[PDB]
Amino acid sequence: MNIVVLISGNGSNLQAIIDACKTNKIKGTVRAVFSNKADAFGLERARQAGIATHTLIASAFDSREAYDRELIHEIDMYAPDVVVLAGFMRILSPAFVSHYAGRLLNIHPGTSVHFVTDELDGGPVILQAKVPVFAGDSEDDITARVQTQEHAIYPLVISWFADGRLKMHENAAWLDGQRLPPQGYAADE
Amino acid sequence: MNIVVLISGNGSNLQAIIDACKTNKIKGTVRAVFSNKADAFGLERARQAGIATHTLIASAFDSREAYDRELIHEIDMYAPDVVVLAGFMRILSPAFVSHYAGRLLNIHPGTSVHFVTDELDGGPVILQAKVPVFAGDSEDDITARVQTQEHAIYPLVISWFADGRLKMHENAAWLDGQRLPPQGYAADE
Repeated sequence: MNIVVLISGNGSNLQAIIDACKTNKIKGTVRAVFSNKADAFGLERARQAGIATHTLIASAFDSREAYDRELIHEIDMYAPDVVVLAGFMRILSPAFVSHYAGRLLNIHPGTSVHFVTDELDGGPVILQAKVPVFAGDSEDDITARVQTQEHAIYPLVISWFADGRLKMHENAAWLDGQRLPPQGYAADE
Repeated sequence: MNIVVLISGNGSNLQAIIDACKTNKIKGTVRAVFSNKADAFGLERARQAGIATHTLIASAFDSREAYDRELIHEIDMYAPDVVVLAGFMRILSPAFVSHYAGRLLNIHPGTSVHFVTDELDGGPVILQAKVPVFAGDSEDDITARVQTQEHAIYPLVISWFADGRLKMHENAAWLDGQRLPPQGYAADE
């Protein structure tokens, strides 16, 4: 329950998380969407789904500290159990990253989903998904195929988080009771 | 000059103001657009035109005291010279109105725009326009003749304000020094 999702531009990964709560695939509601850009079509998707958005573009702010003091304020209003970055595109800061520790998540390409931390590595990866270099590469495909894996795996890890079976304990990810190791994935032991 | 418009729906009014300031008839700028409602199309108008949306849903707040304290907080970062309500369906507090004093404008469907001075939507009217109903109009045919006056009258009145020509000294709307009559109008006679 209590998912808040940060985003910039178009929102394909967010679509995937609104339909997965909608259909009860993740036990939680996405209680608000934020973007550091107006234009962000992912906003149009949040309002079609009828969820509260908040574009906070900087330049409206005097400093970066000012802006993140504020983004943390409008985010914590919604009492978030998870804060999921899903295309957000802003250089995160020691205070943001520290504020949401163990409830902050991100997705990066090739495609994988990790806990965001201060560790030099970016923080523990939770779930990875490799896509073939296999020949029917109707070039657009390159990314478009990673995208499909993104829409598949981010809802699945957010869902484990909600059901209380993904914890981050001591800069290590922990699925269903035991430690994930550097690349992690499924049925536990 | 720094405008923020508060909305709850289609936003065609938001749009006349965005257009009027774009084509310079208002000497000002729409810094942000706020909303009590998650799905209000006028939010889409604000995104196509580049303006930062912000939407606070009453049910995310526990006390109405809290909603208003938050909505004022978030309007103030934009530092508004005039905050214009355009379709905002919310019952306002004294504290919200007290706070935006003679900077808060409101419009109504017969058309009369006015200074909101009191938590039961009272204040000095600045300008009135009456529309003709003819033999055979439909309720739509009327409502749109009305909509078109709001789009012609609300901007013009924000022009006079964002030009110093309009001010409000003790529940009295004054344009150029002269206290306006209770029906508004703008010149004399």
